[PDB]
Amino acid sequence: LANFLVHSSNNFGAILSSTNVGSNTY
Amino acid sequence: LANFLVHSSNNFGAILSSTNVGSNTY
Amino acid sequence: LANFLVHSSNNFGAILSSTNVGSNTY
Amino acid sequence: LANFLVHSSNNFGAILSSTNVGSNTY
Amino acid sequence: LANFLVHSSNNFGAILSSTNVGSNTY
Amino acid sequence: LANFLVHSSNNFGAILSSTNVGSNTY
Amino acid sequence: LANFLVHSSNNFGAILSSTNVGSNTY
Amino acid sequence: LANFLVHSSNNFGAILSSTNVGSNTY
Amino acid sequence: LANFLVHSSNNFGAILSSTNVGSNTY
Amino acid sequence: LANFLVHSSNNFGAILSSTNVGSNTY
Amino acid sequence: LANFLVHSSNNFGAILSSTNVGSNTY
Amino acid sequence: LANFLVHSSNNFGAILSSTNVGSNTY
Repeated sequence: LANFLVHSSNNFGAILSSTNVGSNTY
Repeated sequence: LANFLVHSSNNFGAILSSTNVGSNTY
Repeated sequence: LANFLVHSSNNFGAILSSTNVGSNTY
Repeated sequence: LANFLVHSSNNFGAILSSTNVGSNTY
Repeated sequence: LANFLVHSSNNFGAILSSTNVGSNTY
Repeated sequence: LANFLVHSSNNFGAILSSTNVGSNTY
Repeated sequence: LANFLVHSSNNFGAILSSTNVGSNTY
Repeated sequence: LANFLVHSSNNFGAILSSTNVGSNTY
Repeated sequence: LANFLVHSSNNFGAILSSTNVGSNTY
Repeated sequence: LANFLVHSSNNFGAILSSTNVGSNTY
Repeated sequence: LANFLVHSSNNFGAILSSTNVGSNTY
Repeated sequence: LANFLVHSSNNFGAILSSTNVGSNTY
């Protein structure tokens, strides 16, 4: 169980919240 | 169980919150 | 159980909060 | 149980808070 | 049980707070 | 039980606070 | 005379190219 | 005369190229 | 005359190339 | 005449290349 | 005439290449 | 004429290559 809370303002950069069970490339 | 709370403002850099069960490349 | 709290402002550098159960490359 | 609190401002360098149960490369 | 508190400003260098249960390479 | 408090400013060098239960390479 | 050439791909962080003749805040 | 060429890929951190004739705060 | 060439990949930290003729704060 | 070439990969720390003709604070 | 070439990988610490004609504080 | 070549890997400490024509404080 994963819980993500993201409160943001004036955001230019990328914000990434994720769960990668297996293989992933960014 | 993973809990992530991210409070941010005036953000330029990338903020990454994640869980990698297996293999991952950034 | 892992708990992450990140309060930030005026951030240029990358901020990474994560749990790597197995193999991971950054 | 791991608890991470990161309060930062004017940050250029990378800030990494993480738990590596097994093998990890940075 | 590990508790990490990092208060920083004007940071250029990398700040790493982590727990390595097993093998890890930086 | 390990407690880490790091108060820093104008930091260029890497600051590392960590607990290595087993094998670790830096 | 200022010349800026920015070739980028897969960009998450903010890329800023600018000329500040006088006072500026980021 | 200032010339800036920035070729980048897979960029997370902020990349700043700029000329500050007078006073500037980052 | 200042010439800047920056070739980068997999960049998390801030990369700053700049010319400060007068007073500047980072 | 100043020439800067910066080739980098897997960079967390801040990399600064600059020319300060007069007064500067970091 | 100053020439700077910086080839780096896996960098956490700040790398600074600069020319200070007059007064400078780091 | 000053030439600087810095090849580094796995660097935590600050590496500074610079030319100070006049007064400088670190």
